[PDB]
Amino acid sequence: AFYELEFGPRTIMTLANFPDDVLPLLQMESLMTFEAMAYLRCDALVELGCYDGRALEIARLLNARYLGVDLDQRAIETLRTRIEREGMSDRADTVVDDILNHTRRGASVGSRALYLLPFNLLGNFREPKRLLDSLAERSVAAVVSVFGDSAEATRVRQSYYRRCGVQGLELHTRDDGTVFTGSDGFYSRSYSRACLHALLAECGLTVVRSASNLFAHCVTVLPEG
Amino acid sequence: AFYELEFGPRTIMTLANFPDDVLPLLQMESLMTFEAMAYLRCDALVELGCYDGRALEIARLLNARYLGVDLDQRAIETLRTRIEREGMSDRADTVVDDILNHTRRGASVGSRALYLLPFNLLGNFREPKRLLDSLAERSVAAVVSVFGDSAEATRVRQSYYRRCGVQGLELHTRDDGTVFTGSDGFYSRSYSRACLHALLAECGLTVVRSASNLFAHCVTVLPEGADQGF
Ligand SMILES: Nc1ncnc2c1ncn2[C@@H]1O[C@H](CSCC[C@H](N)C(=O)O)[C@@H](O)[C@H]1O
Ligand SMILES: Nc1ncnc2c1ncn2[C@@H]1O[C@H](CSCC[C@H](N)C(=O)O)[C@@H](O)[C@H]1O
Repeated sequence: AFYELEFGPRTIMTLANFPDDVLPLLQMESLMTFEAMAYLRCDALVELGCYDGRALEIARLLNARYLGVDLDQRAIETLRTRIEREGMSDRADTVVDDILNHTRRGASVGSRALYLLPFNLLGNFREPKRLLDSLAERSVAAVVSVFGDSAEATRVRQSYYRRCGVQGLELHTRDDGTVFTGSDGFYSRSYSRACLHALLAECGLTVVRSASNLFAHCVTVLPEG
Repeated sequence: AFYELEFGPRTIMTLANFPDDVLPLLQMESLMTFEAMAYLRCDALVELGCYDGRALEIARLLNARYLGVDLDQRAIETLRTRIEREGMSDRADTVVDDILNHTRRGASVGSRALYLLPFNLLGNFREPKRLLDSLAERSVAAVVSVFGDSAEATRVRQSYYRRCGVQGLELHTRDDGTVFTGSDGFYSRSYSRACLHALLAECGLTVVRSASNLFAHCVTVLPEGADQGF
């Protein structure tokens, strides 16, 4: 709903609106994704909500296939021009579509694809089970990066979302995370290590690696079967 | 000189001042450092120009030692608080000193230390051979990240330095790279694949892996005569 707005994806994904304490989250998920690709021998990387290809360099340096899924057409156009200039036109592609449409009805990318859900993508879903169930039913390994329920995490997010200029930004503290809502249909929540592992268990996704810094949690998961 | 100014490191290293085209450079530099440490069995990471510990997460995920060197007091204070809260007080450490001072007269970190020169740090040295010569003693390996001489790179750099707000920003075109100067005492040059490999060869640093995207070049080097054991 929110990311169907003209400058909805831009305002959220532009580095200009990023506090300095966001970078640790982005670095942790990058290294987790990179190593998960190598160990599980994933010849493809499917970044759900790629924007301008935030995980293209991972797929590039492993000489793996890439697919960037996002609703922002302007950001996907940057990624298309980037793929051409880098010379990955043969082993890189982009689609302008809802990530749930791709995961449900889309075609396979390579033989073994890793599905990245970067920068608290799972937090922007009210019923995230629908997305995690489509991954589980796809029989593909996945990486899930979310914000933490620490005091420092919530502070960085509050700053981060205010720079983006989310109309009617309201903080809602819960036991298993902190939820930020906006008048423009903006929804985003953080996760506790326990809640995230519990949610993934409910959707039949086994945790093999689990990294957690001050700001973020990142987990590599395998579908049961 | 420029980074001894109170808000010299702050303006250059604040994410808000980064174009979106810069993140690929940082990502490539991170993945190569992460993999170099693993392959070369480095038990310690020494990030020169760490700011707020920009490579701390690499040392964290490898269970390796960490030392952040930077002139910014406020940025090192953020790193100390982060090291404390993430429970790395026994593994991680920080110093507020000139990287050349540390590299010449500083104590070693662990048995096998990899020295990271991140985000075109080597570019901000008029006489970079001074910095490269000092690495031989205290390190078994090093990662050198640096901007490219490409048209797209110079465009991103011009955009990047303008957002940082460098006083009297001037572009000086060369065959080797592109030099950006400021009236603050700011200096920052890019390198060509050839000129970088040539400079590292002159200082006795052998290139092992060499990655290059549209904007940047990143190389893993070994000092000639250093230990290559486990
Ligand atoms: N249903 C959907 N289909 C496609 N892209 C989506 C999407 N939902 C989100 N995205 C994309 O996901 C990317 C990152 S979402 C970032 C979330 C934010 N950091 C937070 O804390 O909540 C954006 O570029 C956005 O366009
Ligand atoms: N001589 C020195 N001693 C200590 N830190 C230094 C230093 N020179 C630079 N630094 C630190 O190195 C960090 C990165 S410098 C980044 C260079 C910039 N990206 C460019 O393109 O030119 C800064 O935080 C700065 O404080």
